[PDB]
Amino acid sequence: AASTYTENNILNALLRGVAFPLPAKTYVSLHTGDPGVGAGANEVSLSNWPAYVRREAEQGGAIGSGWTPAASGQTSNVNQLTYPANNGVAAVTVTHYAVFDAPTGGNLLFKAPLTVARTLQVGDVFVFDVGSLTAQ
Amino acid sequence: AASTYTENNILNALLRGVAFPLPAKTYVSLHTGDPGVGAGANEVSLSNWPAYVRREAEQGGAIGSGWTPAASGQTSNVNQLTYPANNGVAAVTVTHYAVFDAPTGGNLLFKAPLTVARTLQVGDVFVFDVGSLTAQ
Amino acid sequence: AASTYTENNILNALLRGVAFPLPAKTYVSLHTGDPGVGAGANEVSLSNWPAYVRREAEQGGAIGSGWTPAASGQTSNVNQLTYPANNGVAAVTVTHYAVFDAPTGGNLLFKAPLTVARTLQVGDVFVFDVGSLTAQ
Amino acid sequence: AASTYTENNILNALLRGVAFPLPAKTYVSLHTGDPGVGAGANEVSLSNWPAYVRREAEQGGAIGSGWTPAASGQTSNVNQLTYPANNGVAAVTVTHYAVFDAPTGGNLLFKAPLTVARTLQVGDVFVFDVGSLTAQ
Repeated sequence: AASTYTENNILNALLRGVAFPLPAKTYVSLHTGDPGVGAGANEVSLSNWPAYVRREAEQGGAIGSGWTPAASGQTSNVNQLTYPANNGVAAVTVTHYAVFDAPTGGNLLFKAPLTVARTLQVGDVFVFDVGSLTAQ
Repeated sequence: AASTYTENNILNALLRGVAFPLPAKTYVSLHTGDPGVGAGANEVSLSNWPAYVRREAEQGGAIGSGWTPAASGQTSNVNQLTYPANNGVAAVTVTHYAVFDAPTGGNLLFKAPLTVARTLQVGDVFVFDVGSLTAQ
Repeated sequence: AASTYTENNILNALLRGVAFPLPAKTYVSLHTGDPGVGAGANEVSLSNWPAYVRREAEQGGAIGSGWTPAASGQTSNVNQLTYPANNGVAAVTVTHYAVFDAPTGGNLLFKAPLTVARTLQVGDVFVFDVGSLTAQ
Repeated sequence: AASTYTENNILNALLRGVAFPLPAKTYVSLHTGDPGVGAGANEVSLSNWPAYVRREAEQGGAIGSGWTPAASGQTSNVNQLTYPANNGVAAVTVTHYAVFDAPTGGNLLFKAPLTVARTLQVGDVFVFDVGSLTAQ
């Protein structure tokens, strides 16, 4: 569940030892379908969800406050992410959650499906409970 | 198949944003039993293999020639790795290989079982053919 | 015992004063019989030994570490040299080694008989020990 | 019969890759005793030979006129070298000649015993015929 950008980066850093790009900020995105594995997703929820601003983790913090320190793996959403409510028109379903380095494009850190499929009505806040969004 | 140390570092770099540690040199190791995955390995073969000077990848080069460029995964050990021949005494059986930062200890990057069981007789070189030690 | 090209360069540099070409990389080879002394050899082992990539001294090193600094003559292979294993077919007899500027052709630096003629079986690596290949 | 300086330089140039110091100008000097092959000779004839100014080869040409180009070895001092006549005092026996890059000191490339032992009277120019002083 690692994109070709991040997989290449980690392999090169571990084996080549070349400079590893450091994600200054982390932006979590909601996608109706799974990303390709490439940069971006196929496809982002647009033209039906007018309020689709990517909720940046650790809103108060600058860097590193989004997730718990690594200890035998695992991560947890320390700060709760409250996505903007669906504006209207048609219902939008969320089945995959993806972490993006940039709010717009900017590579795909992790690509992971949701545990349960959720369909958002005309009005839904779709918060993410703390302690989730773990990675191995 | 990833050690906790390297897993902690990659998770920190990807999500938390800590600067990713980068090896000064790459050392390959041969272990009779699979590494403990934590600090150190179980176990380093000494006093059974009289000459076990760990063979560094990219023997003369500074950095960059260890593995083929990472592109949608896959690696290949560019330079043939040939360990000093078994001096004598008792036979050594190997089933795992681990990548170390330092010639002694220095944390553990990878661990993976050998495809086929291989044993070392009285006198043998035990080279690793180019195209092995691949990383995904 | 030294090839004519090396003889020409040594004498010309010592007396006339023209530029002395510097071998960018040093390659060690094997020949079944005595090389001519001229450019090329009679004869290089190929099509009996399918994998015969000529091993470069200081395999990764740029320059200056392939052989120890001279002290009233004599040098030794700093990095242990290992040729690819004999893929198959029949036995090969190696008696003379040559030092090459280029992997293919490109002058003869040294030619020298081995200590004793060595016969390689179906599968053999035929390594060079550290401290061998001494050249006055 | 190549001294340390030239031997170390040629070995480094051929194997290590260090640049070969080129002699901008070549001197011929004569010594009563055989050279030790080390720095300087053992010993230069001085204070017995007041006029011992080392006749440079290629007196007319700037460089490259002293010796014929190398052709599988062999050389010749194309320019005839005529030493000054001995001023006086005692007879000096000339047995060994050496090549110098500098008029005083400045390394010793070649040491060579002379084929016939020559005793120098009160008067002798002690000239070298063309075709003598070969190199190999």
